[PDB]
Amino acid sequence: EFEFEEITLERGNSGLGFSIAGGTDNPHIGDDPGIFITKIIPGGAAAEDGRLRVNDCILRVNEVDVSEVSHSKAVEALKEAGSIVRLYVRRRRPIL
Amino acid sequence: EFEFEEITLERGNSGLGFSIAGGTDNPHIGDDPGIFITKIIPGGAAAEDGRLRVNDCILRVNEVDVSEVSHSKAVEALKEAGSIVRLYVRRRRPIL
Amino acid sequence: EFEFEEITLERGNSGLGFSIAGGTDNPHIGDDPGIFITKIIPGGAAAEDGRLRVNDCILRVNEVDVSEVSHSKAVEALKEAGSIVRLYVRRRRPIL
Ligand SMILES: [Cl-]
Ligand SMILES: [Cl-]
Ligand SMILES: [Cl-]
Repeated sequence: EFEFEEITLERGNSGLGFSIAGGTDNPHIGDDPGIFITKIIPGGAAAEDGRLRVNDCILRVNEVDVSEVSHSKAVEALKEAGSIVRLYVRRRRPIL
Repeated sequence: EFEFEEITLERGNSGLGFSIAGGTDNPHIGDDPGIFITKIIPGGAAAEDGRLRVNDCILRVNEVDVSEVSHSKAVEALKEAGSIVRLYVRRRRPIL
Repeated sequence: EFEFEEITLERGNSGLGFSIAGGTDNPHIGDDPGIFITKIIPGGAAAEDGRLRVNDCILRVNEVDVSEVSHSKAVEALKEAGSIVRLYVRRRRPIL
């Protein structure tokens, strides 16, 4: 049902360049408290790397488990991750 | 408020090539248990045909009514539909 | 966390050309009753203007506060706005 991927980004000055929604305090989809990518910004690290996709659920940020955290905590994890940011993500597998 | 469309796809080896979310067991939007297209994969049948759109709600798969089913049942309907897959879909009409 | 923007569209004959979802009667995201842009139609005023983005939350339509209204009321506000339609919108700021 899902595919998983490790994606490490080099933040640089352009920034990670994606928007997120979700968290235990405000689920973005049903009761799923996941941190979801809602938008990817042209020129940002995510866009240049090419692997991250809209709707991807971020499960881990470097060593921080963000599978079940508040939106605030997800933001803090992303902010403190530094210049080298390892994302472990989950996405829906397409119907074939 | 809505537009409806019949779209029949020829699966071939590329596959239908779209992701879905939703169902009675896990509504993708509010209490709407609809089966929604969340992504369309380049090279797939859906993309090549061109008619199916992200956010389209699949109401019927061949002769199977998927208006109110579990996600599992929607998947099973799509899997068993064979090579010729008739989708009856609903989408929001745009504000003009 | 958010960015705000004023966007005024000239409706013309092409129409505003965007789809919306949400409202107090049927929240599109969690308990957020916001009116959200779900799609932007090529050739429409929104697309030609270029500023409006999918996921943008419409807070105001000319002088009508649509921050907390039914979907029906949001539609009525957009319909009665005439040819010159001032939208005040909110969107998520991206992670940098
Ligand atoms: Cl967004
Ligand atoms: Cl998806
Ligand atoms: Cl839509």
